[PDB]
Amino acid sequence: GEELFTGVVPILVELDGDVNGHKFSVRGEGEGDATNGKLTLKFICTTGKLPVPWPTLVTTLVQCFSRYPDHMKRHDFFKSAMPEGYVQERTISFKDDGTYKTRAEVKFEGDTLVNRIELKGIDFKEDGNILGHKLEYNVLDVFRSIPTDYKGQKLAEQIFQGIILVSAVIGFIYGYVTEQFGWTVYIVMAGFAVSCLLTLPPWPMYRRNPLNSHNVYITADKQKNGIKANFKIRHNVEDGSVQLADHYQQNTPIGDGPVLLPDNHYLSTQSVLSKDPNEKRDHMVLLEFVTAAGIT
Repeated sequence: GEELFTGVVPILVELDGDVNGHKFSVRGEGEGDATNGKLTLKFICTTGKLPVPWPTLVTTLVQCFSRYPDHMKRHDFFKSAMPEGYVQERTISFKDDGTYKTRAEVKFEGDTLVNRIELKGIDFKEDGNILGHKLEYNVLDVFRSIPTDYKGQKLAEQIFQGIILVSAVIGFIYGYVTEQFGWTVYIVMAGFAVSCLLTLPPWPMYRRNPLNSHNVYITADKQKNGIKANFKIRHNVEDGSVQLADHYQQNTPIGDGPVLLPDNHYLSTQSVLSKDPNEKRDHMVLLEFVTAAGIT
């Protein structure tokens, strides 16, 4: 399956959607390059105007084009299910608003990677951000704090010094206000033991990467022979607020053959949304970069 993504691969995306009773269809064409993790597509609403903001559709509209580094190749489930493909299902909850429920089949049809989606939207608010078209034209990953030795480990033994000396000074006054200074020596050694227990172990440092969001968290699902994943998308509202959408994902291979069930890892993605100046139909031009990471 991975050998199918060795060069540039053409892409077709077809979506049929119904949100709060508003029927609409989307068709997209472009190309993907899994070697560099790059995507270019132009999407068209084949039913006139789109009843939802284009950014709400971006995560639905082919993670077999993520760039997996060479040391994670045996964890690339998406390419390993090809050509017969996989079924991707999602629940996307927009906070204080409705929910998308999606089912998609991603497969090869000839030489073309095809993504066919059915989308249902329920319980949205006519005045809300989605149906009110108050979202701004961008899609942003929510950055995830991930285990990362580090400078600013000065804090570790600054804290060590803190306890080991406040033990001294607060213990010193204790030892003097009672009659025994054997107390003040036990207290400082006790402060040493507590300091050693607290700041000697290698606690994982939880930092957000400045450049790589690590938003999509993929884990294996051995009972359905597939994967599961979750992430959050940030949408900027015209009033200056943000709108969050919680994604839950399950993928199951269509074929009978072996697939690569991965260990836990992350996907980082970057979406560029633009327009075509010569296009009079409702449309979205999309440029995407996706990279895998997360495990010497």
